[PDB]
Amino acid sequence: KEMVEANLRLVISIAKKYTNRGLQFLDLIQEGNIGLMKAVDKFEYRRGYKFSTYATWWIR
DNA sequence: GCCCTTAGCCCCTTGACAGGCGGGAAACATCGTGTTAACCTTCGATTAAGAGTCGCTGAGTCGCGACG
Repeated sequence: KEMVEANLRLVISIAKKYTNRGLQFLDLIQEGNIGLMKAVDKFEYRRGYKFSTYATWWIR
């Protein structure tokens, strides 16, 4: 939950390019939150430990 | 004029298909999942150039009195 709340701003930033695609902005954010929470379930110490890229891929 | 004999129509029995809904068996196009990890961790409209009224809130002005 801490990692999600400390990254939700990421989802907010990614949900700006999909605006006006059949879903509201907050709806898109709270839908991408599902993928974000699904990303933390599979997040190990692999190469490139930056969670930015992984989070943006899963929100997309 | 009535009875007998024979012909035509109606009805019954079988049947050789024809294919025809439909489940099965199969070959093939969906629909919900995952999974990848090289860089940005606040996006954006939209009234607001007429008009009669409902529902709430928060400032400045006064009484009643006590303690010197």
